[PDB]
Amino acid sequence: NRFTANIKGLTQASRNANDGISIAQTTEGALNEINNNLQRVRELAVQSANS
Amino acid sequence: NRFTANIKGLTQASRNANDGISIAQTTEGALNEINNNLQRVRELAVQSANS
Repeated sequence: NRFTANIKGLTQASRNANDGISIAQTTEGALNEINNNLQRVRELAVQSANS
Repeated sequence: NRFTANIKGLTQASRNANDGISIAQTTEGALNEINNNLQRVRELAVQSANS
């Protein structure tokens, strides 16, 4: 009985962990978009600096 | 990420620098015209000097 419980818990635990990776990837997409927007802002600031 | 930022900044920086050269050339055209006007004035002064 103990082994069955562990096996169930491990698989389910494994099944939830994939979800954590998915959440990280989702955050990364948004973060990547933010970074892209930021790169443009820095370039614009450099252009803006000239007298 | 750092390299991308530098590359963006360098290109944009390079793009603004050409503009500096353009401004120098524009000033030089005006300056050249002023110099041409001045050359005539000096010659006129020399002509004017005679008794």
